Amino acid sequence: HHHMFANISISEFDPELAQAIASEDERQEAHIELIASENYCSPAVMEAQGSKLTNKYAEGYPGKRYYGGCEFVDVIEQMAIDRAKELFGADYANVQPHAGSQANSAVYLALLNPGDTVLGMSYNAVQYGLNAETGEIDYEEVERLALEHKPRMIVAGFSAYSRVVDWQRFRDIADKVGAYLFVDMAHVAGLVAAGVYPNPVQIADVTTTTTHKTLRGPRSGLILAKANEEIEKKLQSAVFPGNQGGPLMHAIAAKAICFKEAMSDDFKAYQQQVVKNAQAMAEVFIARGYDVVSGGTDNHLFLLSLIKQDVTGKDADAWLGAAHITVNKNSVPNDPRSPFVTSGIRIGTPAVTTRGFGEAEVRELAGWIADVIDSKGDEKVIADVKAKVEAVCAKFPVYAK
Repeated sequence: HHHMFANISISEFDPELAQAIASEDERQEAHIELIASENYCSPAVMEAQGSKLTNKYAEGYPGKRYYGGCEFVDVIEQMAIDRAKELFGADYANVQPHAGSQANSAVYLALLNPGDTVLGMSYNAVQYGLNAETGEIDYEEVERLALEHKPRMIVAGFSAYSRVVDWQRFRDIADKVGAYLFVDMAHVAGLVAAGVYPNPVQIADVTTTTTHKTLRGPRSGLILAKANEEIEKKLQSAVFPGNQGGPLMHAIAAKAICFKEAMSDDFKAYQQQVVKNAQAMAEVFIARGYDVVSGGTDNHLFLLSLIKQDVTGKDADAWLGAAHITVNKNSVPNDPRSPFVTSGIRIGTPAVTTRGFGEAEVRELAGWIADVIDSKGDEKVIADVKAKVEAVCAKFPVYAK
């Protein structure tokens, strides 16, 4: 004899782990998290990840699997695909990528060859960048580079860009040289899904995204594309068997949940407060004598510049983290400090907006941040900001007990 499965929780079986899980959750409850790529996903999303779908091995694609018995995981994968399509108005969707990496990689695997040329931002790679003049994209510097290098793929997609990416300008630049236009909207996808930000899905030939971050789903990857018989065939094969074995059906059910969520009016209202909270904070920092790259934001993040303050990005990271405010050091256009030191921080409001922070809460939070950095990380300043932070976090819990 050996035991059968009962209803044995992690607490009853593994108190060492259950204590560590609990410390993390309280740390998460008692910390303001302003890392632009971070969110808290719903109890329903977590329920799908916790489902018994982890027990199905479904090697392949729906209706054309390798092993049988996939009558209902076919419906679940197809539901996620169709919801993805309806959400972003795509004609193709692959919901099997385990992560954003596995989705981006499969785009390159399906569209490029040994030593092709790619034009992207900081295989034969060529860079393009931001006119520090504008703090925005130098579309003429992208223009001339494609004509001069004739890449087979221009890549558009950014992790610290606070303005609207001109997807259409990128399209005709990639049409003049015949390149592929591949867009990674991982950071703005939630904003795109609610309609608060222009949609590259119909423009580019292939668009990928994380399902977490602004999309507020599970940690996973997704691929979309405009209709294209030959391309759709490649993306299929590059995912599986090019990069992956079987999909994680429980994360695929979690994707379907989150896509349905992102279709809601409540989700549009959430993304609209996400934007107004970021705009609010940028106004406070400007009014407090700070610089914001490109002068403000149109989305959920911005870069706070620290040059005028003579503080490094690493230093400001640590001080704020010690006050239970969480950011990351980020380099600014033409940053005169090294990439491991930087002259800025990246601040995003998706997470604080999710636990119900409004404009009044984030304007104060920005004041507390400016209090810490101005003081050059003074201990008494950090002590007071920590206590203020821990109390507003208690007043705005993420998940309801």
